[PDB]
Amino acid sequence: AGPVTWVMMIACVVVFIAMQILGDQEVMLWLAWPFDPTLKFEFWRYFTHALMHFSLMHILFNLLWWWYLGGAVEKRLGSGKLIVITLISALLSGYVQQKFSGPWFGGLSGVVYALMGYVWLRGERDPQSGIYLQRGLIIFALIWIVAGWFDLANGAHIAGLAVGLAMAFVDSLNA
Ligand SMILES: CCCCCCCCCO[C@@H]1O[C@H](CO)[C@@H](O)[C@H](O)[C@H]1O
Repeated sequence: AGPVTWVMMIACVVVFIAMQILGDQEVMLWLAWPFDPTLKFEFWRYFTHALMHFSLMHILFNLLWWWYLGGAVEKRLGSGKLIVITLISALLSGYVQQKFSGPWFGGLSGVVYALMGYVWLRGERDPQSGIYLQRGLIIFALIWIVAGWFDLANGAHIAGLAVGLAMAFVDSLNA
């Protein structure tokens, strides 16, 4: 797995540990989306919310998905491609989550939705390239989506998905 796939995974584990130790609240105090005018200009906060996870279950699956999809995109398409997908989806989903439900949140699932969308759409319009989303894995990706949609936020997730579909569109549009 590439340097980008790895660094993100390691950081999510590190933050998660910092969260078990000092408690979630303390960590969010520093990494969460600005929750006061006084934090307005602390720029890392527009991205660092994707690094926090609140349950073993979430970071486990988010990282599995990230490891499979992110790794595939970085290897066949390059680190740069994964960095842009992650940056834009993290900002957009973070923004939509923030707008309808407040600054207290976290998770890499917004970015993960960008990846599922991207891998699947490129692999359907530009078969040729090695990046497609396995038939069986489309089924388990759906189950995962379902788990999330029926709370077993959805807006933040569609925004993440929208960034991925948009980018696969643009790409499978070059040639
Ligand atoms: C979707 C994943 C997003 C991850 C984004 C991580 C960005 C971390 C930016 O931190 C910066 O690191 C510098 C290193 O020296 C500090 O000096 C500076 O104060 C701090 O702002």
